[PDB]
Amino acid sequence: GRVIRGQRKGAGSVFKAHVKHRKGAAKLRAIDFAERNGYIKGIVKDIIHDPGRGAPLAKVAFRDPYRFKKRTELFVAAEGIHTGQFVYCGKKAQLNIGNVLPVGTMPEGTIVCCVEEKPGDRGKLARASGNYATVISHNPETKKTRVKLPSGSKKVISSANRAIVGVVAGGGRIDKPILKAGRAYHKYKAKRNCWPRVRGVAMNPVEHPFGGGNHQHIGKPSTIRRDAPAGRKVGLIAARRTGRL
RNA sequence: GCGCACCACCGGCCCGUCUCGCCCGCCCCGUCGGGGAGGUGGAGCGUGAGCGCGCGCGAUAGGACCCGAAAGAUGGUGAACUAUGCCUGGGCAGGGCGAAGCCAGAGGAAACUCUGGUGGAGGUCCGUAGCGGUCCUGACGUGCAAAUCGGUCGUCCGACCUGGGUAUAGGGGCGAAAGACUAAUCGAACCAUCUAGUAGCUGGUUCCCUCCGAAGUUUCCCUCAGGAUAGCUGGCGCUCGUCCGUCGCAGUUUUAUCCGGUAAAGCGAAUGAUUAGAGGUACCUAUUCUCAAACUUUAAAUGGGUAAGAAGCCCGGCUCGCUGGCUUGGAGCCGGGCGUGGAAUGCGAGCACGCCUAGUGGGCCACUUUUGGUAAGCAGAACUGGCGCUGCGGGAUGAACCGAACGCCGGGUUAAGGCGCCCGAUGCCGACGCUCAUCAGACCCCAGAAAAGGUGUUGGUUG
RNA sequence: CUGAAAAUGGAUGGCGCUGGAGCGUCGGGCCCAUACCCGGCCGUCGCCGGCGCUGGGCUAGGCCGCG
RNA sequence: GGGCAGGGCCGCCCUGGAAUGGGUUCGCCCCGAGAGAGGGGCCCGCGCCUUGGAAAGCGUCGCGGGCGGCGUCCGGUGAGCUCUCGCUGGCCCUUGAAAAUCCGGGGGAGAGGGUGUAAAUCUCGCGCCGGGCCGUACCCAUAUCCGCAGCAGGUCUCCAAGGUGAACAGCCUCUGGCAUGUUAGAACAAUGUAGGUAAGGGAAGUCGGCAAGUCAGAUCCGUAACUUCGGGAUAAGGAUUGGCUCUAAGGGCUGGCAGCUGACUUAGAACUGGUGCGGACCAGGGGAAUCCGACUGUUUAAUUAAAACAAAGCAUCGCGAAGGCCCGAGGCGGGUGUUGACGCGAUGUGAUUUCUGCCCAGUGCUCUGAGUCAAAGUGAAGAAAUUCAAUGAAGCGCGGGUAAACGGCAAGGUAGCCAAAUGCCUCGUCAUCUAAUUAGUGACGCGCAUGAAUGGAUGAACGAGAUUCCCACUGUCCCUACCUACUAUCUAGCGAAACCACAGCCAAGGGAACGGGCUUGGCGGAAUCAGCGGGGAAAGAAGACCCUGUUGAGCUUGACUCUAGUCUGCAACUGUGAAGUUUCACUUACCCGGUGAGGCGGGGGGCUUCUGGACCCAAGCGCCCGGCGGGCGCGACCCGCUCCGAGGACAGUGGCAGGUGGGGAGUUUGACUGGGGCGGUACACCUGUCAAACCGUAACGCAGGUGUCCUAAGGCGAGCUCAGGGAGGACAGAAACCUCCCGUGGAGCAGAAGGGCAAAAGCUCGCUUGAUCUUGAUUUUCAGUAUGAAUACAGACCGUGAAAGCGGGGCCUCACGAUCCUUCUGACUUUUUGGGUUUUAAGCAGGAGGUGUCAGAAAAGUUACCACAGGGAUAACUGGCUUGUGGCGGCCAAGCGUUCAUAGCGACGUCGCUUUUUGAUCCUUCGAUGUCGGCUCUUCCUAUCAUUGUGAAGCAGAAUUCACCAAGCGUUGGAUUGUUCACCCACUAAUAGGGAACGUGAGCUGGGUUUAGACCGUCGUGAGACAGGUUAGUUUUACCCUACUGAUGAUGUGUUGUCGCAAUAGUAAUCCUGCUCAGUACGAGAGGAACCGCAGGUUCAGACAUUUGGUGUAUGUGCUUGGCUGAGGAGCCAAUGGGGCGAAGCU
Ligand SMILES: [Mg+2]
Ligand SMILES: [Mg+2]
Ligand SMILES: [Mg+2]
Ligand SMILES: [Mg+2]
Ligand SMILES: [Mg+2]
Ligand SMILES: [Mg+2]
Ligand SMILES: [Mg+2]
Ligand SMILES: [Mg+2]
Ligand SMILES: [Mg+2]
Ligand SMILES: [Mg+2]
Ligand SMILES: [Mg+2]
Ligand SMILES: [Mg+2]
Ligand SMILES: [Mg+2]
Ligand SMILES: [Mg+2]
Ligand SMILES: [Mg+2]
Ligand SMILES: [Mg+2]
Ligand SMILES: [Mg+2]
Ligand SMILES: [Mg+2]
Ligand SMILES: [Mg+2]
Ligand SMILES: [Mg+2]
Ligand SMILES: [Mg+2]
Ligand SMILES: [Mg+2]
Ligand SMILES: [Mg+2]
Ligand SMILES: [Mg+2]
Ligand SMILES: [Mg+2]
Ligand SMILES: [Mg+2]
Ligand SMILES: [Mg+2]
Ligand SMILES: [Mg+2]
Ligand SMILES: [Mg+2]
Ligand SMILES: [Mg+2]
Ligand SMILES: [Mg+2]
Ligand SMILES: [Mg+2]
Ligand SMILES: [Mg+2]
Ligand SMILES: [Mg+2]
Ligand SMILES: [Mg+2]
Ligand SMILES: [Mg+2]
Ligand SMILES: [Mg+2]
Ligand SMILES: [Mg+2]
Ligand SMILES: [Mg+2]
Ligand SMILES: [Mg+2]
Ligand SMILES: [Mg+2]
Ligand SMILES: [Mg+2]
Ligand SMILES: [Mg+2]
Ligand SMILES: [Mg+2]
Ligand SMILES: [Mg+2]
Ligand SMILES: [Mg+2]
Ligand SMILES: [Mg+2]
Ligand SMILES: [Mg+2]
Ligand SMILES: [Mg+2]
Ligand SMILES: [Mg+2]
Ligand SMILES: [Mg+2]
Ligand SMILES: [Mg+2]
Ligand SMILES: [Mg+2]
Ligand SMILES: [Mg+2]
Ligand SMILES: [Mg+2]
Ligand SMILES: [Mg+2]
Ligand SMILES: [Mg+2]
Ligand SMILES: [Mg+2]
Ligand SMILES: [Mg+2]
Ligand SMILES: [Mg+2]
Ligand SMILES: [Mg+2]
Ligand SMILES: [Mg+2]
Ligand SMILES: [Mg+2]
Ligand SMILES: [Mg+2]
Ligand SMILES: [Mg+2]
Ligand SMILES: [Mg+2]
Ligand SMILES: [Mg+2]
Ligand SMILES: [Mg+2]
Ligand SMILES: [Mg+2]
Ligand SMILES: [Mg+2]
Ligand SMILES: [Mg+2]
Ligand SMILES: [Mg+2]
Ligand SMILES: [Mg+2]
Ligand SMILES: [Mg+2]
Repeated sequence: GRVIRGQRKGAGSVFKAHVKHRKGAAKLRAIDFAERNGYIKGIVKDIIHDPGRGAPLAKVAFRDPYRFKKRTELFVAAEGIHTGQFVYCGKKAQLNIGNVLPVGTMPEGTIVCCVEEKPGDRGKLARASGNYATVISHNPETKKTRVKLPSGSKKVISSANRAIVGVVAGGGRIDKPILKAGRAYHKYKAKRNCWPRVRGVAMNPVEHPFGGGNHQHIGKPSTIRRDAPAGRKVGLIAARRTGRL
């Protein structure tokens, strides 16, 4: 049989991301001497909408600590910030919404976003609209902080991972029911070519493991193993359990 | 009498192997090497016949008599059609209902309600362009057109329509998913090559004449549309014979002697089935009715085997390690003597009916016999003939029936079948009867009749 | 003769036949098959075939004879 | 270019200060963060004027590339139409490009001259010079492009007049364009294609209201059930509509009410007419329900627009980046990812509302720590190869969880729902719907085989979806007719194609079982025209259906054998150190992240949180060099080995090993067979029979057996005699044991059967291992090969008996297996390759391990998405043989008929016929005979329902029954169903039965069936299947030959014409009612005829148009809409403008 739809996405021909009108990569500043030994004053110049993501992006401007240059960054806009606000980045910056602080220099239970997964990755965790990470506890011996991710998992990261205090703006976006199919079309028309999802039971056996039969049954158990080959790994991949929770 | 070649048979020898064994040899005396006797395995020996060349045929492997697949593989070319994403442009009358927001006037004790207007929302409605393509299953249907035309119809601010520029390439692409679409090609494109792919399967296979002439059956086969094998065929011969005579031969009789368990018969005989009384005391005896394919005491017809001499008979001896009371057997061998060849008839035989060998291995039909089946122009056997391979006369006609089989002709005579005319032959003064039919009847196979009836007519029988 | 009814118009073969061209029993005569008899020609096959002993003859791989 | 209108600054300026808040728009909006007002400023000014500039251009009048005259003017309006510039708002889980290029500002390093200039000057204003290369024609589409073409197809745009009207609708005209689309003339037949009308009835047509028609615009009214409150809705149902003549209402400007001036509409009224008025054009039929899908959207280009897909919603699953998912031959590869759980990826269900039950056994997924377990490694034995042992990963196994996982209902179908798109029986039962209903709806539910995200139930709105009814409408129909246009037709010119063995009149017979040719008959007359669709089993295509092939392909799995990927283990890359094979540490390989690798580590010295500003290119000091300039240091600490961090000898890499692996690859999926499959094994064997007296002899013939059993049930000897019966004998009996007698085997002999068998072959007993070691020959199946199983010897060694003898398995006939490979035994001058020794390996010989498809491949499906080679060797459709079955008819006479066998019947039996049932068969056809029904239409049969003429009765009349001559004539209209077949409603003289390739598809219709789409049920793990249901699904060609229908003509008697004859062929009328006979005959009554006669009708036939109706393009005459001809008048155009009436003709 021919390859399944799930296999053609890794080729990257028509399933690539629509990144034409995107305003840039949202990431923190480069970790320098100003943020490891003090703070640097920024200024929010504009809060823009990035096509593809439901969270706004802030165009924060900084001064280059070594050249007469205006460094403009693109952060994930925390909810509550506005244009004209002075945000600060570093370990000696105060605990305010929008400031970029290490996760080790903050009290427990601090709500932060855009958390660096590794020290200096310029922010990876909790960057979607309406999400945040909570600093659970610290460990001054190993210099490791334990953070609670939006998925409920508690990850032990380094205490030097910077993060933006607050919650990512654009929260409550999923609380609105998309009423039309056209609204869902425009939602993914900027993301990628994946919205109209034909059921595997509606296809033919050549195109999908679940296709075929005089009826549209699945036939085989929908719970597939983890080590299934590409082309058979459909349905519920490595499902620990099934049924209504 | 010497006997060629050849053949039957019996010795003999070589190698393997087996059984039983008592001798022998030596410088390299040993777990040494040799030989005997009797069976047996071998593509042996037994005073070579091969080799080279050419011709022909046969079975093969090669494109392999020619043409033909659905496929498979390697490499490559296509997104000018179309499917989808992206980029950059273009385009989308006139009307209907009329959402939030707003204004005003009212009602009310208050909360709050009501009315008018305004506003112009929406995968809204009618609908043009556009894009689609419902129904007529209309037109056309060797068309205008390898998908079009007309009316009608869907939608027409949206998941809308479209050009251009780009992206994805064949077991891949893409797919709001029809196995759709990917250049009139898609349940795996196109191009060239591998490739003259293979085919137990269809089709075809080119001059004349002479002579001979089949098989659809046996066994085996992942066989049953096919092969292998045996049979049937042809060719090539060869060994002899070829007046009587003698060898030899036979789809035949005769004589002699065996074999069988079918028809018929039997069950008052066995086994099995079965009817009715009778006698003696439900049985028991003697009877009685009806039967067998997997019953039988009996038992044919047809049919099968053998024999009908010289490879014999007769007389006299020899060999043996087998046999043994004893030449006692048995078999072999030797010498001599004896054709009236030791049934009829016909006939040339032999070489494992030699050597090579094509075709065939779908059969079919009839008398009789016979199985399944209500039956069948049904299915399945035995035997013989026939058709197929075969024309001819006759049955009007027709692969099989009847007669008879075939070079080219003349005369004659017939077969089966015919002789009113078609149509050769009764254009006999044929014989004897039978029969009237308002559906008469008119002859193998054979191509429509039954049970039951008639005071039609003609015979006969018993009263 | 009754019993005896199928669909295009039709099949002793047809015409037709009733002192028979019907049925049964027979007689004489007659008709013709590539069958049988005799004869011619052609070929094949078989002759323990014939001829080297010449008007003709014997290209013997020829000629001739017989069935 | 300049100037000025005009427009915009709710985005600017100054004054000032607001509530009695004001300003203001179509809408909004605006203001103490400052309104209103006044006065300014800026941007855009494509407008006007003007330089250009009228000299040119144009119109017109002249005159001779030109000369001239004159004119080119003054105005006024707008929801007008396009274009453009602004203002302002709405919508997005949609935020709707980059770069070249150009400009402004911040900063002030520097530059410039020392008293008139210098630096400098943004086209400031002018002057001077240069601007290369390529493309440029024309078509741009009913003839310049593509589709083989001058092809009714296709192919991206730009500009857009008047009238009507809401309109870029339709219709008419102007500018512009064209010649009717690759020909013309004549005629006006059939049949067509397109358009239209039709009286009376109104779906009776048909599978089905298919097609057609009705409705339609606007205005004023009136608008239910239901609902998600949005809708339904143009619901439905009504009225009005012309022309003309008026009235009233809705503005602006100027002057302070007056004057002037509109241009677009509404409302009311009068008059008027052949009641006609959205007059043409344009332009929804409606309602009551069921089924499915929520909707909009999308889909098989070229047969399926759907109930399919999608969809929002719902739910589940994976994953925190060293990741999930996926690509990839390969890398520090690539996609999602410019991403980060409100994310991405994988599925299921399918809006809302309402619920979503039970089962974790099976399969699958997932989660745990106590038998199996590879390579490597360790240990042991051995000369070594080798062998053995221990250890022993993942995975499996064990255990838990999981069903909005597959599924089922280990659990036994809960809530619901239903004879449903799902119910076999079935046309279920009941009610309703109709005169009549296999349909529809509402109910009933042990439901063949409903059922809950394999989703159950409901449901407004919506639908080119399926279905039922009603209203309205209509030529769908009763029942056809007429008119118009283009064809056909004829002529001029032009001019193909399919097809074709030869060809073309039939009946019957036979035949390859449906001839055109042969046979026997009928008979047959040139050359042709227009038609026609009976025939040529017509053409079109080496049947796609069925089967075969040791031919494939698509797809699927619990098929065979592999594989990418993935998991896991070992050593290598792989270093350092500590502690008890593990853990904590080290960095240095390796790995990841960040950055323009910008401040690291160790010492010394001593700094930014109020604001949408600004921030660099050292001030200062110290030192030094030049003739007013320049340089250096400090300012800004020193030193240093990895840029800084996160990992780290683990990830990872390469190489082996195990697991997993339809993701993928290759292949396979026996044969026989009254088609095939299913079943069976008739596939290797045995007995009886078939089998026809040797042997042999077939079928999916008949009745059975076999894949064993036996240390004796083998071998030998000896003794003994069985089954059963009679008579007896304590318990003891119909059967216990003892005795006698009879007992041809009637018992037994392992088994199926047959044969054989009595001091045997049976039974019992005691000695045994001839069931041993060998060679060859022979028999049977046979090819006379093998195997299997047998026969008779011989040579050994034994058993047994006193011995003769008997015995190398079973009393005989069945009870079994090649090569290769493995294993065992035995033997020897056997090999182990230059010799020797010992291991090992090989060989010889004999057994065993097994191929049951049994002379011996290694083997699951599915295909309707299918393909090829073929096959009438072989199925489904006709015909042919057969007639079991079906239908029909005799014979015999038990009996029925109150009595009486035969008026009418006919049991038990029995004989036939028919080919309108079905079956059987497989002869014809698979290089194709279109296949069900209906419609249409003709002819035929009689086994007569009715009519005609009769006979019979359990015939009084009437009605009816039976039978005869008899097929001339007729056998109907409807509901339901695709249906033939049934059933019912009526009508009728009767509503008889059949054939003709189950007549009739180049006649039709596609309803059924019968491709591909899709749903449901059952079934299968699955792909799929289902003669179960349901929905949508291309019906091609005649001009050829005959046949038939008509039309010319041909025929020979001289030509020609009129008037006739006539063979032969066709043939046609039919049934009924009323009245009278007649309330008569007959009968007790009730009832109730018949002949003649009479008046009409039904069906059919041939005509015909006086009349009535219909058509009507005499385009005849009126009316009228839109437009046009300046108006009237007269007319035209709108593919027949529409409508009224209408001659002739046809009907
Ligand atoms: Mg599908
Ligand atoms: Mg499936
Ligand atoms: Mg299932
Ligand atoms: Mg292959
Ligand atoms: Mg509507
Ligand atoms: Mg349209
Ligand atoms: Mg169309
Ligand atoms: Mg059509
Ligand atoms: Mg046509
Ligand atoms: Mg519509
Ligand atoms: Mg494009
Ligand atoms: Mg390739
Ligand atoms: Mg399909
Ligand atoms: Mg001959
Ligand atoms: Mg034969
Ligand atoms: Mg053949
Ligand atoms: Mg042969
Ligand atoms: Mg052969
Ligand atoms: Mg054959
Ligand atoms: Mg037969
Ligand atoms: Mg047969
Ligand atoms: Mg033959
Ligand atoms: Mg012969
Ligand atoms: Mg005959
Ligand atoms: Mg003669
Ligand atoms: Mg004759
Ligand atoms: Mg009688
Ligand atoms: Mg008769
Ligand atoms: Mg002669
Ligand atoms: Mg400056
Ligand atoms: Mg210049
Ligand atoms: Mg041009
Ligand atoms: Mg043209
Ligand atoms: Mg024209
Ligand atoms: Mg009418
Ligand atoms: Mg009807
Ligand atoms: Mg219609
Ligand atoms: Mg309604
Ligand atoms: Mg319902
Ligand atoms: Mg829909
Ligand atoms: Mg289509
Ligand atoms: Mg699910
Ligand atoms: Mg489980
Ligand atoms: Mg229930
Ligand atoms: Mg109805
Ligand atoms: Mg119902
Ligand atoms: Mg459930
Ligand atoms: Mg629709
Ligand atoms: Mg013919
Ligand atoms: Mg045909
Ligand atoms: Mg074929
Ligand atoms: Mg085969
Ligand atoms: Mg395929
Ligand atoms: Mg496969
Ligand atoms: Mg295959
Ligand atoms: Mg088979
Ligand atoms: Mg016999
Ligand atoms: Mg012996
Ligand atoms: Mg056949
Ligand atoms: Mg019968
Ligand atoms: Mg009877
Ligand atoms: Mg009759
Ligand atoms: Mg009808
Ligand atoms: Mg038919
Ligand atoms: Mg026909
Ligand atoms: Mg047709
Ligand atoms: Mg038909
Ligand atoms: Mg249909
Ligand atoms: Mg279908
Ligand atoms: Mg009376
Ligand atoms: Mg007018
Ligand atoms: Mg027009
Ligand atoms: Mg018109
Ligand atoms: Mg009229």
